[PDB]
Amino acid sequence: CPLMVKILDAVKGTPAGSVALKVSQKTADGGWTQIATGVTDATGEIHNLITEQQFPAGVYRVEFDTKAYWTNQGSTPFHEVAEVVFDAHPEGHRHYTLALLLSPFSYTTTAVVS
Amino acid sequence: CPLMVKILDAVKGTPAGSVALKVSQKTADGGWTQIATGVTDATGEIHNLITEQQFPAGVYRVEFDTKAYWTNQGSTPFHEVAEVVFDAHPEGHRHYTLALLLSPFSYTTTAVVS
Amino acid sequence: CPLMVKILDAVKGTPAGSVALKVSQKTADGGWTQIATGVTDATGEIHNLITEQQFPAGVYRVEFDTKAYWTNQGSTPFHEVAEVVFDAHPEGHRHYTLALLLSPFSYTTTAVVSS
Amino acid sequence: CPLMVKILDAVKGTPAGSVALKVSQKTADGGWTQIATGVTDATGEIHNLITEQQFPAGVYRVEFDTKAYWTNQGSTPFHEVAEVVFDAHPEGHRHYTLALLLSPFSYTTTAVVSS
Ligand SMILES: O=C(O)C(F)(F)C(F)(F)C(F)(F)C(F)(F)C(F)(F)C(F)(F)C(F)(F)F
Ligand SMILES: O=C(O)C(F)(F)C(F)(F)C(F)(F)C(F)(F)C(F)(F)C(F)(F)C(F)(F)F
Repeated sequence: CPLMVKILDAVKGTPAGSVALKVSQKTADGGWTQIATGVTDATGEIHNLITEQQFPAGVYRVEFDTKAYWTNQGSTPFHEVAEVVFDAHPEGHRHYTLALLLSPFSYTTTAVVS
Repeated sequence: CPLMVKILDAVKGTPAGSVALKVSQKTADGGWTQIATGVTDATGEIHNLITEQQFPAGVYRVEFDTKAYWTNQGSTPFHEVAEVVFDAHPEGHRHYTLALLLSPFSYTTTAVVS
Repeated sequence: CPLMVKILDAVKGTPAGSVALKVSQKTADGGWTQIATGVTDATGEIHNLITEQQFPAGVYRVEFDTKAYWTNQGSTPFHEVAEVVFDAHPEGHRHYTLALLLSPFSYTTTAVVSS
Repeated sequence: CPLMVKILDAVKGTPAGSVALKVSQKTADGGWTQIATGVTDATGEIHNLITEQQFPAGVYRVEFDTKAYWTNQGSTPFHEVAEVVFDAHPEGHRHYTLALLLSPFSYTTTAVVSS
């Protein structure tokens, strides 16, 4: 699996479970095609989110529904959504992990690329 | 000024100068329309980005062109853009500061709401 | 002032008010001497934390009492304290802003250094 | 394995390998006893840093040598060290992961605590 996520909750010190997300692929005319959806497990991960065949070189957008997460936690969040947008070059079996650390009024995101 | 930004560079320990951004407003039909552009000064700020009259209650998107910033620093960035999306004045009019801390493969966003 | 702090609360989206801190200087023998204490105002800052006379080149430690901040906010925090340790004026005199973004189980710190 | 670390490099998008760190345990007299030292592997982790037997309830300090990490990357860093200080098993045994995201002038640190 070439695309992994890891979401953490900075208030509770746990992974962020049951966060919905959407993966979209940029098209030649600059629009977006949705190619996958998923919900994190209790470890803040989505196993087998997409296949290598579904992940050619191109720009991708991962939309995390953080507002619903915080609302369900009982906190009022600032952000309507958290989007991560990046150009992927998966040649050579290159894999991407998107890490996201959530607080109600902040988030940190980073990427680990191997 | 009801909407302020503050962008810092975590590689250099300075504000991030000359970062381009675009402000869009969510439309009634669920789309977006661009209402302002700007470029940070050497303190990482944009004075008079929009007026209070341009900033009524509703959802806004600020698109920060972090890829161009890092390219112009001679670094290779991960993200195509950094987007911050939020509902403004949902319980009354306030002032918003969007803070953004940039590294080539990571960013931290937070908001200070008056 | 040559050493400024800015503390923000990532749960509430406000500055972190009434955070206590201590500034110390590393001694020739490897110990620490306290040179200042302070408590942030409602903007998350401490005006006139130290003077230039108190800030010769060397290693300094700023200890932020984040555990008491969260305990008073009514949250249960992870860290006992948050410490920022840096060599000041290594290549000549500079001014320093230490920014700190607090959550109960996380913090981010960065520095803005200018000539 | 009750204490794990995970260090990432925010400039390169890789784990931070070969980071030296020290683990100290606070003593009743308010001092610190060093109980372990380690170096991260190429995944930014240290396997078998300490045993459950070495990790009773109490306050611990993990000192990460971030300055040497950046100095060897050829970068110029701000912080002299990054220290993480926390009270362990305050309400019963848990497992602790200390995560650290490094940039030359910033770091973010969070904890994941199991049950
Ligand atoms: O331990 C792991 O392997 C992990 F879960 F991926 C993680 F590194 F801890 C992480 F959560 F991704 C993370 F890096 F810590 C982070 F994403 F939370 C971060 F990098 F943003 C922060 F800054 F918090 F460390
Ligand atoms: O108040 C300011 O003008 C400021 F100093 F620029 C700042 F907003 F505090 C900041 F340092 F930029 C910041 F917000 F703290 C940040 F962006 F750096 C951050 F939020 F990312 C971090 F977490 F580092 F504090």
